[PDB]
Amino acid sequence: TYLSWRKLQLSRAKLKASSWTSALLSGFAMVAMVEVQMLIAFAICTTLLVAVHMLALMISTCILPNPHERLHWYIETAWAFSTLLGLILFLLEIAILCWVKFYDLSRRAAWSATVVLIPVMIIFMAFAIHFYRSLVSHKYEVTVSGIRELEMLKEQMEQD
Amino acid sequence: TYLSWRKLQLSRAKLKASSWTSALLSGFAMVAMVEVQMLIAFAICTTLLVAVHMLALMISTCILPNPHERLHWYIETAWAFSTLLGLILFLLEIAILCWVKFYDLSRRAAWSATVVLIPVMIIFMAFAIHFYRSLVSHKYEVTVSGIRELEMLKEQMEQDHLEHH
Amino acid sequence: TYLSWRKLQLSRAKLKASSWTSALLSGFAMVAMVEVQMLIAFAICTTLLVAVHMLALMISTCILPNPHERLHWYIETAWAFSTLLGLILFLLEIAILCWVKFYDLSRRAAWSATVVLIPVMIIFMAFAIHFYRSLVSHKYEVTVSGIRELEMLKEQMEQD
Amino acid sequence: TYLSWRKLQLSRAKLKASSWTSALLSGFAMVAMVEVQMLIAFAICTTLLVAVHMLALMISTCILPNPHERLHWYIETAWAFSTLLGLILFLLEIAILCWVKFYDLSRRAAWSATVVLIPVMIIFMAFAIHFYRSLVSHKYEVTVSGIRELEMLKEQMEQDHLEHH
Amino acid sequence: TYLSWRKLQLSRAKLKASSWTSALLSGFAMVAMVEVQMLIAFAICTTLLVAVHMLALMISTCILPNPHERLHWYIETAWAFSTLLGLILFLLEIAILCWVKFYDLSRRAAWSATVVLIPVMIIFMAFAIHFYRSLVSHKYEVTVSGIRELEMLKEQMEQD
Amino acid sequence: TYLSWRKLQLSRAKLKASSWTSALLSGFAMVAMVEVQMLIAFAICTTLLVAVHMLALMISTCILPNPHERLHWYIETAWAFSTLLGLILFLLEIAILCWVKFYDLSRRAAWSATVVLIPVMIIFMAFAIHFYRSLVSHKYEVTVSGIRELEMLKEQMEQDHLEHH
Ligand SMILES: [Ca+2]
Ligand SMILES: [Zn+2]
Ligand SMILES: [Zn+2]
Ligand SMILES: [Zn+2]
Repeated sequence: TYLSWRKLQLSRAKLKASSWTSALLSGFAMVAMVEVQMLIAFAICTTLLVAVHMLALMISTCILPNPHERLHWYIETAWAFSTLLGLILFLLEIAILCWVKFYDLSRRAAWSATVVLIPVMIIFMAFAIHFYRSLVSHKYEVTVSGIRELEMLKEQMEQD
Repeated sequence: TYLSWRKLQLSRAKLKASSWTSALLSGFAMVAMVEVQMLIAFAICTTLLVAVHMLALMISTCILPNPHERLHWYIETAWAFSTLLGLILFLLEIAILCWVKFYDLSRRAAWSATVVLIPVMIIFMAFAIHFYRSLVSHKYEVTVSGIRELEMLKEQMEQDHLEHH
Repeated sequence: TYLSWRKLQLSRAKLKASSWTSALLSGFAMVAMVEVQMLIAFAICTTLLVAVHMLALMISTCILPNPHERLHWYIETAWAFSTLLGLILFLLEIAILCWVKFYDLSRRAAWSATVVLIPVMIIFMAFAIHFYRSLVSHKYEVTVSGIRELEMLKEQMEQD
Repeated sequence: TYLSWRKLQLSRAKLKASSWTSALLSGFAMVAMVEVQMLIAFAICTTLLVAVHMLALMISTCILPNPHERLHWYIETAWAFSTLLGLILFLLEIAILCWVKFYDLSRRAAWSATVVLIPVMIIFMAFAIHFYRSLVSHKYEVTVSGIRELEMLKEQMEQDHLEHH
Repeated sequence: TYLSWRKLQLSRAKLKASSWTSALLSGFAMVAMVEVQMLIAFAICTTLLVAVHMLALMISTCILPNPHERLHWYIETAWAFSTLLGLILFLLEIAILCWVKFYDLSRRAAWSATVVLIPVMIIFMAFAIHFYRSLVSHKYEVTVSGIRELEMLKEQMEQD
Repeated sequence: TYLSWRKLQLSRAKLKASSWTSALLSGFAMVAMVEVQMLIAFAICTTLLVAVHMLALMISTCILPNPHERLHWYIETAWAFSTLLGLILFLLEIAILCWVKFYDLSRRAAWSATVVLIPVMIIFMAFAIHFYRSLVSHKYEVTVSGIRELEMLKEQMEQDHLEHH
């Protein structure tokens, strides 16, 4: 009873927070584009960021009406993946904006900013990979896949 | 009990999230329009986006007071459809904006962006179609359904009144 | 018990969502006016939109402290009516803004936009009428009024 | 039990909605002022609107920790009054803005707008009056009420301390 | 049980509302500064306002993990004090902004606005004093301090 | 029961407030950057502020699905640290902005502002240090902790599968 209650309250706080950030990010970004008015990058990025988020939101329109377990994990992962694509894209977007503001003014600063992004982009890229790998395949293989990837790490910290 | 409780908490998280995003998207889009100040597209899109979203919001003004099951599913669906059209229109809106910001500067970028949207637009359009199809069909079933509930309400006042003497 | 609990939680989600959208719409609209700076229309519209919403909000200041049934339905309908007037006015406002942005630039587009609004404005106008008719009169007459309006529709779908 | 529970959930939805709108209106109005950049009016209004709303917010900082009944009703009323003044000031603020945007361009529109407001302003002013009247009256009752509660708190520590030995 | 439940739900509505307003005020103010671009005042004010609020927010990062009673009242008061400093600073900020907008245009209006602020600033200053006095010292002294300050008032209303 | 309930409601209010402020700060800062349009500082700050906050948000995407205790504390801490860095970066961001708005106009004000920040920055930095120190240490403990939980999950499917015949 406590488990089913906790699971349902988690889907409910996830719903409220998903719609929340998806809409606020999407909006703040659209406004960021009209306020300033590699450029193919800026356009595909803004546009992709808003589309990916609208996807997540719709996944919040449809999880509400809806064995059941396998379908709910596929939808859940599709939501989490669309959302993560949204955070990455929002980051890429701020990179491209430092770029666009600084292009004709200071190249050093712009390049510095887009660069400091790489390690975080790595962590982000990493997780996007786990959710994608989780989407096509079934829980087991990815569960073991995960144990392998973690165990190979257990060997590194000890050596040091 | 757990089922009726979960259903009610789902209409309640759906209410709070619906009003939320409808107002934030609508407001943000209107502001996006005034800030820049093929064009017939931009106007019809902004205006349609805001009208469709206000429709969703009102569906949150009226689900609150509310056999009942068929009528509540129709209304819920009118909400999901208004909401989804709003998402589509918002996406369309950001496309036309890349278009408008980039028109005289770089045609390549705008067209590239407007193109990469197509797979997502496909999924969105698909669902818009299913929801539309659910509405047109029960236009019959529901109207009646609503009559039966309103009648029962007219009858519940008649009984409640017969006891006052 | 479940009924009184559901009614109270509905007044509580309605409170939180009312204040939410009333304030966000009002604000977004005020900002839309200062950012651009038939015109009598634009002014009466912005001004009416913010006033109607502030009304709704105050109805959320006063439902909190408060047979009881008849008074709570009159207040509820006053809130719902002020709120609906707010959504319509927000729509009229975006019409007038396409108008104001496009006036000297492209008349075709502006007129097209204010026009596509009419069927939705019909549905909106319709509901504004039900709430107003509910405000002056008592539940019964409007309940029957509603059955009549719906039954006369039942005859149309069959013929086709 | 249901009554005390409902009362507490009402102070809790009132808290969350108060802070909500106070911050959004205040912020949005400040931004409305800097974006345009009879005038004495515009300044006193923006500044009063933001001060009155910050008052409401603080009343949400202090209701959280809190015979008790009289003091809690006074504070609740100080909140409702600060809140209502904020709504009035926001309305006044949008009027002065139609005024300021339209001044040199079209006098007719601004005056028309500032006029249609009058019935709504009447209702708002009315309530502002009732709440003000509730405050001035119990300035006496409550101060004492607060003393009695603070004393009882001083006494509850004295008893709680008498047992430590 | 009802008491511990109410206390916990109060810390929970305080958390959600604190983060809410702290972030919205901070943001609206930063944006107010870049949109316009005694001045030492404007800078120290904007900067202080955002710092004080970020403090409150972090106090919402740390109250979540955490006799216990004395520590929770010191943290609670630190949060309430940072928050109050934030509201005052937001007000001072709007004063300084009327100032900055009106300086070269109408001195009368600017001075009028910063002036109408004083009585409210008094109430604000008053409360900031109670929370500061509560931070350094223990509950008792401040509790009695409070009874004294209130009782000396009881004598004034009667005379009139 | 009350303890597990309180812990779960704390992760739930922390989730809702985390996503809340992360998105509002990030969006507001990006907009602050485009509106003005030593400089290497401004860019790295805006970009770092938005990246760190998106990190926090994602930590709200992943706490939802989730011995367990050690792994949940590590993740919670990664969240608190990403969140705190975000607050620091936002403060740094408003400093560099006073700097940038005031550079050619009044040097005195900008420097005064950037200076008064130092005590607050001290407290923030301090906590950033404690959280960082909690992370680096358990890099060992947790990875293993996670393995043990994932294994147990691999084992729970194996048992659940052994019964299907
Ligand atoms: Ca601008
Ligand atoms: Zn009779
Ligand atoms: Zn003793
Ligand atoms: Zn087998």
